[PDB]
Amino acid sequence: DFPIPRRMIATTCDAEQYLAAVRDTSPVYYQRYMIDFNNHANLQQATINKAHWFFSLSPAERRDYSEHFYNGDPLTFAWVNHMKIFFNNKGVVAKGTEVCNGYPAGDMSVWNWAH
Repeated sequence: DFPIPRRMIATTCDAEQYLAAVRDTSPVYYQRYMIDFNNHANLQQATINKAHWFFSLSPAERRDYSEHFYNGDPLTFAWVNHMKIFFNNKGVVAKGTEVCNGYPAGDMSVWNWAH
């Protein structure tokens, strides 16, 4: 479960299905991530790309990335918590991964949030 939770290694969802699931099941964590995201306008495209990349990986690739690559990435150097909503809280991850497969694939509105 360190550093990438097992449920994220295993999920068949895309990034936007997972975010929509978190938006509904852990609203405060969604919003806190989106405030952080909105504080890094510069890094939004890179972050979305990285999310897309990770969700395109197979479980074995994610496990390989988890144990031999993640940590030291450019995006970490620039914004430590760029993937926090995906990797940080096992409870958030568990609730999101439970129901994300029901949500619309590729719905990019989940990356657009304001107060």
